[PDB]
Amino acid sequence: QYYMICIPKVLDDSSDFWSVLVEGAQMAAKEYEIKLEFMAPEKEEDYLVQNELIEEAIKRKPDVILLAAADYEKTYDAAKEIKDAGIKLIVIDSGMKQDIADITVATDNIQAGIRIGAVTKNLVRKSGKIGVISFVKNSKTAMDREEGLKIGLSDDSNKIEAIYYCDSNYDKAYDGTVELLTKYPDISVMVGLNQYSATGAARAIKDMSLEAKVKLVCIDSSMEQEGIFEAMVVQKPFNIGYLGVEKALKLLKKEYVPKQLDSGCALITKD
Repeated sequence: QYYMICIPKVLDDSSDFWSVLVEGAQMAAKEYEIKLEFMAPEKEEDYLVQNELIEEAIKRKPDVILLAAADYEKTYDAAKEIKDAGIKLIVIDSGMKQDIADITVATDNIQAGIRIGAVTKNLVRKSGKIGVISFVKNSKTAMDREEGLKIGLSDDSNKIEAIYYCDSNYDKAYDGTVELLTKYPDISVMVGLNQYSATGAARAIKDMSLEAKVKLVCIDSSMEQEGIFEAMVVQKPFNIGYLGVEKALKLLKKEYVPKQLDSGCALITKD
């Protein structure tokens, strides 16, 4: 039996992204008779702890490590040792700047923020400014989302008043939302770039009694996730996990696999 170790950014499971990704990879391991362990820090942003867990992963002598890189530049400090241990690397969800993945399975994050940027441009057509709640500034999925966002806003990208980084923590999302809507009464659209961010913004907007003054759009977990959002981009975490496993299989079989697979996402809109 093949031995694979999955290293998400967290195993939260109030998280509907991380929860379903795990289900998809455990369904693939089931379907293919794979031995699969999970190892993850307690927080998304704890790359130092994620690096320790990769080192630990490597000493377990798995055939494959699947890795959602906590940090676009610093994860490599530990993941650079994976190849040379004779282990296959699949990157799932969130890449590195360094080109070491054997395969990457992710959403197109740039196009996700672009489609939510374009919804937001239409909302502030006449007026309004924009507040953003991001998550972990240095993860590649945050970067691609915020870049996308600004691209889809075109000329209107100067309407972003501020960007707050909650580091994937629901109470920081809430606080930073309160701080922004206090400081910029001209914000008529809030953007949350992941579920933590969006959820904390929607509560804060609720507690502030702003729900018919400030609209909320987000990039979100999955087709599971709810209203007084008025648009959301939904990913396919089940497929990210499923495919990461399945196609790790091709590599070990010495068989052709693309170096990048696009997991796909959809925009839903309240009308």
